[PDB]
Amino acid sequence: DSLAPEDGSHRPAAEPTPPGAQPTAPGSLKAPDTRNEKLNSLEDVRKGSENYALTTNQGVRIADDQNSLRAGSRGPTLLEDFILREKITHFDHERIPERIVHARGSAAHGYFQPYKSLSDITKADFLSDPNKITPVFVRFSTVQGGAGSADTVRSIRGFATKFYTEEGIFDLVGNNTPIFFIQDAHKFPDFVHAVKPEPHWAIPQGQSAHDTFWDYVSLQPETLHNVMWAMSDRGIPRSYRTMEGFGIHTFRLINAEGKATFVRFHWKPLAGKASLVWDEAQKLTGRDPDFHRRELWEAIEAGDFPEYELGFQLIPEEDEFKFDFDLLDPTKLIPEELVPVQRVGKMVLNRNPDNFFAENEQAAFHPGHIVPGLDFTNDPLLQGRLFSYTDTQISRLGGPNFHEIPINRPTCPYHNFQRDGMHRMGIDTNPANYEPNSINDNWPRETPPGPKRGGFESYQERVEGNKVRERSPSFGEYYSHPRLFWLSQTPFEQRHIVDGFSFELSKVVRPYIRERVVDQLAHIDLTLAQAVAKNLGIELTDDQLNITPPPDVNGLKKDPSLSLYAIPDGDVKGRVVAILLNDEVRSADLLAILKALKAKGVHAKLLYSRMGEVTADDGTVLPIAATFAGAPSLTVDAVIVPCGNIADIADNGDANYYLMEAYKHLKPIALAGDARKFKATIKIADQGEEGIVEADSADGSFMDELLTLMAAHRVWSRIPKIDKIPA
Amino acid sequence: DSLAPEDGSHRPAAEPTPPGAQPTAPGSLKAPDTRNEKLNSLEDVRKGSENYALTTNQGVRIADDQNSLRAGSRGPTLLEDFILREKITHFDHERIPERIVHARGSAAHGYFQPYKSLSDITKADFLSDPNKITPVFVRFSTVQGGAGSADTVRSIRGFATKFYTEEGIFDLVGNNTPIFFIQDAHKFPDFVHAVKPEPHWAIPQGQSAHDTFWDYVSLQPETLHNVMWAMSDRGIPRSYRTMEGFGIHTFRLINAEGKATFVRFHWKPLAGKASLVWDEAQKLTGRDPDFHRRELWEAIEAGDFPEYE
Amino acid sequence: DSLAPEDGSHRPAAEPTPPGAQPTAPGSLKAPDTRNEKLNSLEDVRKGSENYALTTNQGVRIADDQNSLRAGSRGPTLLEDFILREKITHFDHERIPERIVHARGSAAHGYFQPYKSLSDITKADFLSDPNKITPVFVRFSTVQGGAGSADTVRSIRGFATKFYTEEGIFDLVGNNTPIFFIQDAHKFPDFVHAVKPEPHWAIPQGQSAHDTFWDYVSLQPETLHNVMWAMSDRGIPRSYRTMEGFGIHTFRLINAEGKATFVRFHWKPLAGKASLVWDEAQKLTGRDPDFHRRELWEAIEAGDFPEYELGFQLIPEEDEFKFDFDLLDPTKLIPEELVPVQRVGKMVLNRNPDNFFAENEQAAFHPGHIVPGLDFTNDPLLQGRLFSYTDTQISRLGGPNFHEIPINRPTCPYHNFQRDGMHRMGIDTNPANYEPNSINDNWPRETPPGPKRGGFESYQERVEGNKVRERSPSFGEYYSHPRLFWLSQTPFEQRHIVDGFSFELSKVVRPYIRERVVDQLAHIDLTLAQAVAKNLGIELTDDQLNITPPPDVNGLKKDPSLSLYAIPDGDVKGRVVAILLNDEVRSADLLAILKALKAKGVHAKLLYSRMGEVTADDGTVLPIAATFAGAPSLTVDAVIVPCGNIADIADNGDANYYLMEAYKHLKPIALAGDARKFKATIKIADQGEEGIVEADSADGSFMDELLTLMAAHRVWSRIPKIDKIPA
Amino acid sequence: ISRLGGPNFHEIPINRPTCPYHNFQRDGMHRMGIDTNPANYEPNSINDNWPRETPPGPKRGGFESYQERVEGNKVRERSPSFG
Ligand code: HEM
Ligand code: HEM
Ligand code: HEM
Repeated sequence: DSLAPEDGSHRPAAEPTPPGAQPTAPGSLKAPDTRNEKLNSLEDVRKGSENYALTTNQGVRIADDQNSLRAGSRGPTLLEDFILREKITHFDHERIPERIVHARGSAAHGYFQPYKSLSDITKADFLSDPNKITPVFVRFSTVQGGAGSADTVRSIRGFATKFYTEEGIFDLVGNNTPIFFIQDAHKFPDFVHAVKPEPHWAIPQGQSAHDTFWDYVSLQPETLHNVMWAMSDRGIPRSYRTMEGFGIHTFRLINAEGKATFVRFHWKPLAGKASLVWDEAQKLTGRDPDFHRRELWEAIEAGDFPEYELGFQLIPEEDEFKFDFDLLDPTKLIPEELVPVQRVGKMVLNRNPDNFFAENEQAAFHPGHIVPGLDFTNDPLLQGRLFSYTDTQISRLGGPNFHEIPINRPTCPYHNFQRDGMHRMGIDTNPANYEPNSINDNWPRETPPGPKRGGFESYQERVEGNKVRERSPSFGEYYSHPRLFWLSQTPFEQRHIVDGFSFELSKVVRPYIRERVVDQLAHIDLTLAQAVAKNLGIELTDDQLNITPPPDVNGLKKDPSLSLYAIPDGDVKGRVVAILLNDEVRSADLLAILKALKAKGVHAKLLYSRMGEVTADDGTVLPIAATFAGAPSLTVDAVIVPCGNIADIADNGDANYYLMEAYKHLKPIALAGDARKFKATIKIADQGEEGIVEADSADGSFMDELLTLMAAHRVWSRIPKIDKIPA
Repeated sequence: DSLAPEDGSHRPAAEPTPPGAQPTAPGSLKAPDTRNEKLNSLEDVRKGSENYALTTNQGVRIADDQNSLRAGSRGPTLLEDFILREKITHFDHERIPERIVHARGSAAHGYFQPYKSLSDITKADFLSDPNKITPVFVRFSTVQGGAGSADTVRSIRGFATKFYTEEGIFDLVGNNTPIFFIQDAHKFPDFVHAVKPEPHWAIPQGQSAHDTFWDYVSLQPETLHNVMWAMSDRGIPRSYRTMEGFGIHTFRLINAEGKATFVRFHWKPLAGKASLVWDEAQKLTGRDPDFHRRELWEAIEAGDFPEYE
Repeated sequence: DSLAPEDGSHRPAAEPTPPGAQPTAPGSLKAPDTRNEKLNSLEDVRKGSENYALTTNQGVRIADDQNSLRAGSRGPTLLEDFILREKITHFDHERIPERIVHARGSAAHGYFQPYKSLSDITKADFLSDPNKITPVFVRFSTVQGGAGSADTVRSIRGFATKFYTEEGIFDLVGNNTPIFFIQDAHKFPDFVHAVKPEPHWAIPQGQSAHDTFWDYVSLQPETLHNVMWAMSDRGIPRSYRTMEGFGIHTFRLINAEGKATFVRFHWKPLAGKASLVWDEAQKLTGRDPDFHRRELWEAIEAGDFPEYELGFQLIPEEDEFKFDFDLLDPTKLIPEELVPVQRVGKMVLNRNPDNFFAENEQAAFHPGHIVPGLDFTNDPLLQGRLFSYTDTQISRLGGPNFHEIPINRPTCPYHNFQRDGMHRMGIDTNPANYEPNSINDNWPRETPPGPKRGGFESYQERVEGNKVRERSPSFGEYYSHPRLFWLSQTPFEQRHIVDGFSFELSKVVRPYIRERVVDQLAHIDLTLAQAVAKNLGIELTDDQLNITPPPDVNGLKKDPSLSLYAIPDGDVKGRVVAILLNDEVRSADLLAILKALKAKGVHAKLLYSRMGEVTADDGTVLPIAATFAGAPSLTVDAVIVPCGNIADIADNGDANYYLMEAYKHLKPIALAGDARKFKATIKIADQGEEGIVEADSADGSFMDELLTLMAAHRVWSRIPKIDKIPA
Repeated sequence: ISRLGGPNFHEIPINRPTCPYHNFQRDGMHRMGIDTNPANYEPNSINDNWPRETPPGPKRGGFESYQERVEGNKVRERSPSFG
C-alpha cells in the first residue's frame, strides 16, 4: 500500500495550531510532549498502529480484510470464518449503557496545583504544598440529553473533576450553577423523569420545554432557584471554558488537629464568564450539535488551555446556624457578599484524550470518592448521591472492577482483600484474601488516622434524633434565593430570563401548567411574573398582584457575583472572528486585520461563497476555510468585512444573512471601506451605531475598536434594535 | 390529589384529534378501541395506575415518597431505608446499550393484509389469504446517530417491520433506498466506523460530512451508488410516511411445489414521495430534533395513518 | 497487627517440597524463578501485599476495617459509609457465569518445545524449530458438573491447551478420549441437556447415572463409542497426569508449498496411564472432592511436573476415503495400528497460577483459535464448535474484550480496527478506525500469506453439493468402534466396563430404558451384553442372542493402544504411599522405607490415630501428617506398615479398615515384622499372596518388591479375592 | 442486579408479588411491565398524582419506620457490650 498523499498532508503537525488549521488528532499524537503522572501511567495500555500488521485479537495476521470466506466466489458464507465472526462480534458488542444523566459530555486531561499549603484547614495531601502537582481528568456535560444529543441546549451543565492524588482519587462532581433543583435524593428519579423525554413517545430530546418538567416545577417550589438559573443565560454557556463550576453541597475540610470547617467548592473561569443568546444556541444545536465538544478540543489543540481557579467559601463550625437559610439545603446558595470565595489553586486542561470511548465514555466520577482531609455533611441530596454513583457503575461499566479501567485507576497504591468480579485484571498474590490473617502477617494493614498518609476516619459529628422520613422545616423557604438571583441580574440578563420562561411555557401544551408556573413567579417578583404572563397572554389576578415579596437574604438585595455580566471579566484570547472575503480583497485591510487578531490571540476563519481560494488586489492568494452557509455566524464571536470588490458579495443573500444573523445575536461587526454598503442590510444610520465598527480602511484604530467590543462579548445596547430585523 | 385541574383539561380526549389540539398520550389510552391480535396479547403486561396505591416493587405501600429516612430531620440518611435504595437502584439501572446502528428510531403498531392469495409463488402463511390479517410493529430510523440524535439529518433511513404471522415472526428489515453502501458484510464495521463519530473526539454526531467517511468512500467506489442516494433529497425525507422502503437484497419465495422465485421487497408510500430541502432539514435538527418521531406519533393520533403497499 | 508466628512457619519455603510438607501457595511465591514469556508478561498485573497499607479501590487508606460507620456504637449504619459499601459491593459482584460445560477444571502454566522442525508439513511457527519455546496454559476438567462439583466422578475429561505463539494464540481444545458422543453440533444442547441434571429438580450433579442420559444414548447409537470409553476405567483417571489427551477432530496442517495433510492431535502422558477403580473414585468424591485439583497443584509444587508428548496421526489428502469410517466423523477413532502417532514435541507444566479466579476461572479457550499452518475440516461437530466458543464468552466474560483479560492475552503483537466494547483496556491512538484508510496510510495493514509471518488464508478445499440438513450416509455406522474398543481391553478392564454400565443402568428408574441400552450393547458384543443384562436381572431374547456382531475396523480385531494397561507403562515418581505408624516404630524399618521411596521420587504420608508426634524405638521424633480416618487409603497408591508396638494399633478399627479398603481397591500393601498380624484382617494365607509384601523387616528386597508392585499400579490378580470381603 | 441481570428481577415469575404493585420506576434491562401511566414522576397533575402515597394506619396503610431515638457520634466502633 500507500494511500496517504505523498505530500504528507493527511497528518496534522504535532505543534499547537489554531482552530481549523489542521485536522484534529488523538492527544498523544497531537501533543506527545504534554505529560503528567496520569498520562504517563496510561502508556502501558496505549496502542500504536503504524508499521504493524492487521491481526485478529488473538494475534493472527489477516491476509484479506475485504471478504468473507465463502464456498465459491458467489457462494454462501461459511461458519468456519472465524476472522469475520470475531470482527463482527466485537463490532456487535461495542456499545455500553450511557450515563443515566449527563450522558452527553466532553472531557480533557490537565493538572492542578495549589497556590499555598492549606494544612491549617485540611490535611488533604493534594492541598498540602504549592509544588504538589495533581493530574486531573475533567468531564463537562449537559444533564437531560442522550450521548448523541446536542451541546448548546438550554441546560444545567455538569463539571466533574477527577483528582489523582497520592492518597486516593478525589472526584469533585459539580455543576455550573451553585444549587440543585431538589432537596432530597429521594426525589431524584421523579425530577429526572420529569425533565427527560416523556415516556409514551420519548420526546423531547435534551429539552426542559415540555409539560412534565413544568408540571413538576409548578408542584415543587424548591426547584425554582435552579430553574431561575437555567432560564437565565447561565443555561446556554458560550463554552465550557467560560462558565463557573460549583460543588453545590456544603462539605467539610478536616485539618490535622481534627477541626472541621464547612466548605463549598467553586471553579472560577480564568477566561471569564460568557454565554450565547437563546436564538443562537438553538440554531447552533442544528448547525453544530458538537459545538462545545469541538470548541474544547480545538482550544486545547491551539494552546488556549481552559484554566479555572479552585475557590473555597469557608464557614466555621460555630457559624452553622448564622444564616437565614440552612447550609445543608442544596437549593440555597451562599452569597459571596456574605462569605467570600478564597482563591486556592489553578487547574489547567492541556491535553485531549486519545480515544473518546476508552477515556471519556468509560470514566467514572463519584462525589463519594473523598480523601483524608475532606468529609461529608448531612445534606440530604448529597447523602443519597453517595449510594447511586457506586450502584449505577456496576451495570454501566459491567462489574465491580471499573476502577481497573485505565482512565479510572488511581496513580497511588491500592491494596485490599477484595477479589474476583467480572473482568478482573489484577492478579493478587497475597496468600490471604481476608483480615485479620496470620498467613501473610495481616498485610495489607489498616493505618490509624493521622496528619499525613493516615487511614480515613469520619469526623465524629453528633447525631441526635428519631428515625424519620421528614423534610427539615429549615428547608421550607423557596423564593428568597430566586429573588436574590433575579435582582442581581443586569436588565438585559433579566429580559433573557423572562424570554427563557416565556419560550419554555409556550411549549407546555396544558395551559393550567403555565398558569401555575406564573403563580410561582408572582411569589418571587411581580415584574418577572407580569412580563412572563404578558408573553403567555395571561392576566395576573388581584391576589397575585398583592403577593408580598420574599425577604432579602441576610440583608442582601442583590449580589453582583450572581450576574454573568454586571462586573466586566471578558477575555478575547481564543475567541474567533469570521472574515467575509470577496474576489479582490484590499490586501492591506487583511494584513492589518490579521496582525491585530494574532496579537490578541484571536483566531480567524476566511469565508467565501465557494471553497478553494481567492486572490487579493496585490495578488495574495487567500485560502478559504468554509462558505458563508457552511460556517454560519453562530460559530464565531464577531464578523469583519474588509474592502475590495464588494460588488462580488453585495448581492450574495448568504453574505447579507451572515451579517443580519450576527447583528441579531448582538455580535461585533466591523466594516472597512466599501464593506460599509452592508450597513443598509442591517439598517444602520449614516452616523453609525455603537456596536458597529466602520472606517474608510482597516487601520489600528478600527481593530482596537473591534477588539474592545469583543472583550465586552456582546453589544447589549443593540437589544432594542433587533426587533426590526427579519432574521 | 386535588392536583389535576377541576375542568379536566389535563387529560387528552380519547379520540382522533389533529396535531397540537391535545397533549399526546400512550396509545392504549389515546385509542382504546384500536386493536389487533398483537396488541391484545400485550394486555397481560400492561400496567395501569389510576386509583392504585404507590408501592415498592415488592408491593409494600409507601407513606412518604418525598423523603429519605434519616436520624433526625437534619440528620444522616440511614442504610436501612430500603424504599429509597430500591427507588434509586432501579433509576440507576434504567439504561441499556443503544443499538450499534439505527439507534435513533420511532415505531408504531399496525396491521398488514395481502390483496390476494400468493400461494402460486409462496407458501408463506401470512400471504396465503386476503382475509388473513397480520399484526405488525414497525420502527423507522436513521443510521449513524445515537438514540439522542436528531431526526432530520441527511441519512439513509431504516424501515423495519415485524410481522406476527401464525407460522412465526417474519422481520422485513429494510432501508429507504434500494441498495446498500457495501458489498460484503466483512466490511460493515469499516464502513460504519467511517460514517460514525471519529474515534479521538467523537464528532460529528449523526452526520456523514467529515473526513473518515469521504476517505472511505473515495477508496471504495462500490459505495458511490448509495452515496448518490444519500446526497439526494432521498437523504432528507419530509416524513416517515413519504419515503419508499426496500429490503434491498434478493431473497427467495418458495411455493408448495418447492419452486423458487427471486424476489426484491418494496414498500410504497400511499401518501406519495416527499422530502425537505437541505437548509430546512438542517435547521429543523436544531428547532425540533424529534420532528419525524413527533410527526409519525401525531399523524396516528390524528387518524392520518401512515399507509404502505 | 503482626499476627504471624515469630518462627516464620506461616510461610512455605520457596523451593520444591513434597505434598503435605508445607502450606501450598500462589505460584509466583512458591517458585519465583520458574519463568516463561507469558509468565513474565503478566507481571504488569500481579499485585503484592506485604508491607502495603490496606486501602479502598480508589487508593484511600482504611483505618478501621472491623466496623461499619454508625450513629452511636449501637446505632444504625449510615449510608455515607462508602468504605463499607465499596467493600460489600465488590463482594456482592464477585461471581461470573460458570462455563456451560467443563465448569469444573484445574489449570497450570508450562511450556512446549518441538523435537524437530515440522516445516515440511506445516508452516505453523511454533512447530518450525526445536529451540523455539512456546509458553502454554492448560486446564483439565470434567464435563457435566458445576464448578463446585467433585473431581473424581465418572466422566470424559477436558484437556485444553493455550499456546502463546509468535503468530497468534493457538488453542488445542481436546478431551481424554479420542472420539466424542455425537456427530453434528446441532445436537450438542440435546446431548448436554440429557447428561446434565434433570430440569425439574436439578439432580444428579456431575453424573451420567440417570434416566435422561441413558434415554438419549438408547435413542442415539452414535453415542455408544464414547459411552464405552466413559464406562471403562478411562472415565475415572487417577490423575490429570496419567491420562491421554486427544483433539478428536481431523484438522489440516498446511505447509509453505500449500499442501494440506490431515491430522489428529494426541497427547501422551509421560507418567503413564493409570485410573482408579469405581468404588474408590466414588468414595473419593466424598472424602476429597478436590483430589485431582490438589494432586495437580502439589505435583507441580513438588517438582513432579506433568509432562506430555504431543503426537500427530498424519493422513495424506489422497487417503481420505481409504478407511471403513469417515475421517470427518468425530465418533470414530483412527486406530494407531493403522496410523501411528508421530512424536512431535514435549509439554511440561511447571508452575501453578497465583489466583485461581483470575487465571483459571477467566481463561477462555477456543478450538477456532488456529494460526497460519493449521486449518479446519468439514467435521460437522467441529464446524458448530467454531461458532459456540466465541458466542459463550461474550456473556461468561462480560463482553468482546475478553482477550484483554491478562491470562488470555497474546504475547505477540495484535493490532486491528476493532474498538470499544465493555471493559475496553486498550487505548487506541490510530487516527483511523477503518480500512482502507489514507489518514494513517492504511495501517495496520493486511499481510499476504507466505512461508513465515504471513497472513491467514484458508486452504482452498473444493466445495460441492446442495444446501442440505443431512447426515452423511458414511457416518451411519455405530457399533464397530465400540466393539473394537471392547476387544482391545484386558479381561479385568472388560469387567470394569461391565460394572460401569451395570451400576449406571441401576440408577435409571424406568426399566425400559435399561432394556433398550442392553439391546444396543447386544449389537456390539454378546458377552458384554449378557454380563450387563445379568447384573440387571434382564434376559436377552433369542433374537438378541443372534444379532450379528459388527465388522472389524479395517481388518483389526483389536488394538492394544486402546487399553490403559495391556501394555505396561507404569511410572512411580510422584505416587504416594501411606505409612501406618504405631507408638514405638522400629526406626530401622522406617529409615529403609523412607529412603527407598525418596530414591524413586515416591512420596509418603505418616499416619496415626491422632495428630502430633510419636517417638520411634530409638527416640526419633516422628511428625504425623494425618489420622487413619483423615487421610483415607483412597488418597494413596500403596500402604506400608512397619514393625514396632503393633498392639498399639492392632485393634484400631480405622487401622484395620484402612487395610481392608486399600486391599479391596487393588493397592499394594507391605507388612513388616509384627505388622504381619494384619494379614488376618485381609484374610492372607500364611504362605502369602502376590500383591502383599511381607518380611521380618523392611530391609533387603522388601522395598524393591513393593516398588515393583507400585510400577504395575494395582494388583489385578486380586480381583476374584476381593469379590467377597466386607468393605 | 448482576446475579439476575438488572433491576427488573421482581418481574421474574417466582419473584413477583401476588398483590398489587404500582410506582413510577421505569425501564431497566428486560422490562416486562408496560406502563400506561402518562406520568413517570410525582408529584404530577397529568395523572392526578396516581399512584398515590398512603398514610400509615392499622391495616392496608403505607410503611412508616418505627421512630427509634438515635443518639451518638458518627463512629466506626464495636459496642463494648458485644465484647
Ligand atoms: C448537587 C446535585 C448533583 C450534582 C452537582 C450532580 C452532578 C453530576 C455530574 C457532573 C454527573 C456526570 C459525571 C460524568 O461526567 O461522568 C452526574 C452523573 C450522575 N449523577 Fe449526579 N448530580 C447531582 C445529583 C444527583 C443525585 C441526587 C443523584 C441520585 C441520588 C445523582 C446520580 C447520578 C448518577 C447515577 C449519575 C451517572 C454516573 C455514572 O454513570 O457514572 N446525581 N451527576
Ligand atoms: C442491506 C443492508 C442493511 C440494511 C437494509 C439494514 C437495516 C437495518 C435496520 C433497519 C436496522 C434497525 C432495526 C430497528 O429498527 O431496530 C438495523 C440494525 C442493525 N444492523 Fe442492519 N442493515 C443492513 C446491513 C447490516 C449489516 C451488513 C450488518 C452486520 C453484518 C448489520 C448489523 C446491524 C445490527 C447489529 C443492528 C442492530 C440490531 C439490534 O441491536 O437489534 N446491518 N439494520
Ligand atoms: C470434539 C468435541 C469437543 C471437545 C473435545 C470439547 C472440549 C471442551 C473443553 C476441554 C472445554 C473446556 C475448556 C476450558 O477448560 O475452559 C470445552 C468447553 C466448552 N465447549 Fe467444547 N468440546 C467439544 C464439543 C463441543 C461442542 C459441539 C460445542 C457446541 C457447539 C461445545 C461448546 C462448548 C462451550 C460453549 C464451552 C465453554 C467454553 C467457555 O465458556 O469458554 N463443545 N469443550
